[PDB]
Amino acid sequence: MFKAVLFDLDGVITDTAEYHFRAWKALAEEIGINGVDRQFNEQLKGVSREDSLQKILDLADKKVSAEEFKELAKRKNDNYVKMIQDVSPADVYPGILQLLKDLRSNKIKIALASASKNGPFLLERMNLTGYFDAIADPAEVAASKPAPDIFIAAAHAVGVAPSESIGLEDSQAGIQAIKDSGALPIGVGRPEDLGDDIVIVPDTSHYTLEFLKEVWLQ
Ligand SMILES: O=P(O)(O)OC[C@H]1O[C@@H](O)[C@H](O)[C@@H](O)[C@@H]1O
Ligand SMILES: [Mg+2]
Ligand SMILES: [Mg+2]
Repeated sequence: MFKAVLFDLDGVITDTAEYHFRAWKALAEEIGINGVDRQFNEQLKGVSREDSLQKILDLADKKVSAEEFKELAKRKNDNYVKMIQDVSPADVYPGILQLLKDLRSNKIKIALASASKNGPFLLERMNLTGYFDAIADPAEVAASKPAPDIFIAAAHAVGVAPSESIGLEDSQAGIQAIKDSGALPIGVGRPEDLGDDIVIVPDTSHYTLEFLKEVWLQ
């Protein structure tokens, strides 16, 4: 049986992937880049704040000063932080709270593997911090998603091998990070976006301990 579950946050625990998208789009448009639509944004999910800005700039072949780059990333984060102030426990995605209770029941470790620096604030907003055995700090890993390091670190933090862990993720970058860590990915979203080669569910109600069950056993 698997011994840990490694959770992405944005788009898995709650609908904050939508907020990051709206904030990145607004920022891109402020600098004249209009190509951040939902399809492009699939490239930004699970990517770090600086990496995301760089992808947006690269899409446009745009160069900015180092001072401007720093201000832009800060500008987007300040906007996103305002956007998330009223997130509450009512915003937890369906299935998630029960999954956390069911896992703790069954002595299965729970770790956060979010690229977001705002993750601990969000778990507090949703009254979920007490479910987590560890939160992997994304500032502490040398490489961000799609590198596997955050997932490896999360598994480590709870004393469980990545090979004995399931990783939940809504993004292309994150699914790749889970594959490369040795953990078993179960994505949430559209196969059109996330692939036909792993188990993908349409929404988080599917993330039951029974199903993780089911998938692990094969
Ligand atoms: O800017 P933050 O909060 O540190 O978030 C970094 C990243 O966190 C990830 O969880 C999101 O999928 C990305 O969209 C986001 O860019
Ligand atoms: Mg995500
Ligand atoms: Mg605690």
